[PDB]
Amino acid sequence: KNIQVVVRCRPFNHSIVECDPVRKEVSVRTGGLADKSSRKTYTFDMVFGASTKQIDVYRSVVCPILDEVIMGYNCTIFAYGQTGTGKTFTMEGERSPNEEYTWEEDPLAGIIPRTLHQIFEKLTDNGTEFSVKVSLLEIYNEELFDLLNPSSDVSERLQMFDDPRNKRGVIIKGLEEITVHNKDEVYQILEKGAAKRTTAATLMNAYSSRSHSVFSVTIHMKETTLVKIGKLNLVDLAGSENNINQSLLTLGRVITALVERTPHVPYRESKLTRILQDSLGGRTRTSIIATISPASLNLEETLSTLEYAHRAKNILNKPE
Amino acid sequence: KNIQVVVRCRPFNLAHSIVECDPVRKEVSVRTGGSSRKTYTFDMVFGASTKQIDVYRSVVCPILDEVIMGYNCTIFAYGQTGTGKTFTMEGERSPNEEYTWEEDPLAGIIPRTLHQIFEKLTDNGTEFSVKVSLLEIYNEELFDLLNPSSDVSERLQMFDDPRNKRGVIIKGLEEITVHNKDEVYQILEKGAAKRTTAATLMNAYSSRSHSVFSVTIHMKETTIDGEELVKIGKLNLVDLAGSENNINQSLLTLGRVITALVERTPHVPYRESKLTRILQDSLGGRTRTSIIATISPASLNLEETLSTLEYAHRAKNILNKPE
Ligand SMILES: CON(C)C(=O)N1N=C(c2cc(F)ccc2F)S[C@@]1(CCCN)c1ccccc1
Ligand SMILES: CON(C)C(=O)N1N=C(c2cc(F)ccc2F)S[C@@]1(CCCN)c1ccccc1
Ligand SMILES: Nc1ncnc2c1ncn2[C@@H]1O[C@H](COP(=O)(O)OP(=O)(O)O)[C@@H](O)[C@H]1O
Ligand SMILES: Nc1ncnc2c1ncn2[C@@H]1O[C@H](COP(=O)(O)OP(=O)(O)O)[C@@H](O)[C@H]1O
Ligand SMILES: [Mg+2]
Ligand SMILES: [Mg+2]
Repeated sequence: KNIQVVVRCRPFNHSIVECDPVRKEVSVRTGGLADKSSRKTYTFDMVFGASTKQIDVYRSVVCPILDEVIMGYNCTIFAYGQTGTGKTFTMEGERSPNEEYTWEEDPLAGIIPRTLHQIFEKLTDNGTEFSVKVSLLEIYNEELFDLLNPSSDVSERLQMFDDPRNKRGVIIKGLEEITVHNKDEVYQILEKGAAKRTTAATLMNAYSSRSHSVFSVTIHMKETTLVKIGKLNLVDLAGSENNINQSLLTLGRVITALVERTPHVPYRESKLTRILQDSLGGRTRTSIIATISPASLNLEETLSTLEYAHRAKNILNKPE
Repeated sequence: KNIQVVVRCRPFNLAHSIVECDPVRKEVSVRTGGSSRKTYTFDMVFGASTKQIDVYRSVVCPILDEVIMGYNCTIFAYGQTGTGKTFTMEGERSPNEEYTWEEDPLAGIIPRTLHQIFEKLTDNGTEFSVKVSLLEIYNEELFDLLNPSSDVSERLQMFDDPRNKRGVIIKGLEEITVHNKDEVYQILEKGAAKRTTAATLMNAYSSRSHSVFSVTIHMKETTIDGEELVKIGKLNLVDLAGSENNINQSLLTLGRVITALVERTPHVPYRESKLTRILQDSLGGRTRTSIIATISPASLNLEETLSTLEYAHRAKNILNKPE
């Protein structure tokens, strides 16, 4: 199964970006001043334009993937793109101003909170007893951080090792798995993460745009007609305008090596590609959401992102 | 009137305690050893079990009563990073969305203050407007953290006000109007969000910056005889930078000023930094001033807790002459 690549465009806070969902097409005014007429076009698996509310993203991109998680496959969603184009928005979201909605209902919620709420809804009183545990593992300067561990300072780095059993596997020493016992335990658990993020931003320069975040949901399920185990990793990558950059560089070379069928794929050259090894060229169903800004001020980065997302279409995975 | 100096001690985390606070004796005492200790006396002393409403009732309500009479006032939060300065002046949310913002027991001074201004001034005769500014000092550069237009990183300039002489004018600093109690939280949300950018753009912004949150209240009384009496009250809520920290110039200049004021030297170095120049009248001037020292109960912070208590204790001897 080829990696699916979705493009989403944010609204202005004179677009050079035109989206055609039905044609699955993105169009860019490249010539600006002299050449009003030239455009670049790329085709992707799906295309969402600037009026795409969150529920459109959740219904089309996530629900299908999460259903597959509920079967007991692995799945990953990456958000890729230039800083300020909506990666954190898409994977996490925001709160409607002035305490208008509860977190379960807020139309501005994104993938992570929308998922943890519906994991419980999809699986309650339908036979299956199940456990939900989450991890927030984050990479900065090729150093590993736990951002939901409650008895640790964020600044305590983790260690990573080869898993002897697996060969793509890594073991992270002391990565905390927090259990989510019910739907109304989520937001509380997300708030503890929110606060260490703030501490992390205080400890590390440009932490929010220079760090990679892997938010992982593990579901053990019991339905004797049978035990399934599905894992969904929610990856907020660092802005694609970037040791400080090593994971972002190596994600690049892995994707290249994979599609040009190059011999030695360098998963081991960076912690991000070691953790997410099975997501690039493995037994994981992987989706990439490329995010882009509609303003001519960002022409070169928008084009950089589209070229990157498009060359990633050709990676074959084998969800097993 | 001597400046009021209170010490508040935070509780531990989920991650030995060398701090014993005695409210009734208003004494905080710290184990220098472990047969050893140092003791200080303060105007008030709050222990790790002190709820926020106790801080607000004890420390702020008089201050605010005085603001409404038409005086200026400042409340400083001093202490080393991780002891509760931002806890004290802004607060936190009770977990799991349990209370609305107006009712949350974990709200701190600023949100509680903006709530009760409207409460205290409902139907009491006085007509009034509330405007707020969030001005911040970082690396001796000025920042507006509530201007809805303009990016955070757009720096402001400051000048001597020719009219006043302690005065400065800050060019392009925005005053946002709070028309009622239910416009507050929303306005703070814009603040909360520009803060997140600021931390992204500037190294350790949350601990190396000074934050001046100012509420000005224009008041109009009209007597039994028709005449209008106009009072103007201003409250500055100052979250100072961590006392363990050019990048340090305001924090360093505050120290020299406080020293200079308490050993009564003629030359106070107000204009050696933007913080002491902005807040010039709060140190040795006609402003009623309170300092809240924050300290940690852990032996691991022994050296800084002392440095803080010693710092706070010397500010007791600053005399102000309000209005
Ligand atoms: C109010 O405080 N909190 C905790 C939040 O607002 N959120 N929790 C999130 C979150 C935090 C993390 F640390 C890690 C991964 C995450 F998904 S998502 C987010 C949005 C904030 C992100 N900018 C949210 C939750 C629920 C509904 C709508 C938005
Ligand atoms: C995102 O939600 N918001 C906006 C908040 O939670 N708060 N607004 C704060 C705030 C932000 C500023 F930029 C400046 C001065 C301030 F006081 S106070 C605080 C929480 C403190 C840390 N933010 C709060 C509000 C209401 C009840 C209880 C606590
Ligand atoms: N699809 C969208 N709809 C509304 N606002 C958006 C959208 N995408 C991004 N934004 C806004 O743009 C700003 C940048 O979003 P952010 O998620 O921080 O980008 P990134 O994570 O790539 O740095 C935020 O204020 C966010 O509200
Ligand atoms: N009085 C208090 N009660 C409860 N928690 C506190 C208190 N003071 C500090 N904390 C906690 O300690 C940490 C440091 O708080 P903070 O105000 O950010 O410190 P500072 O701004 O002085 O560096 C936060 O987790 C906060 O919740
Ligand atoms: Mg982001
Ligand atoms: Mg702080």
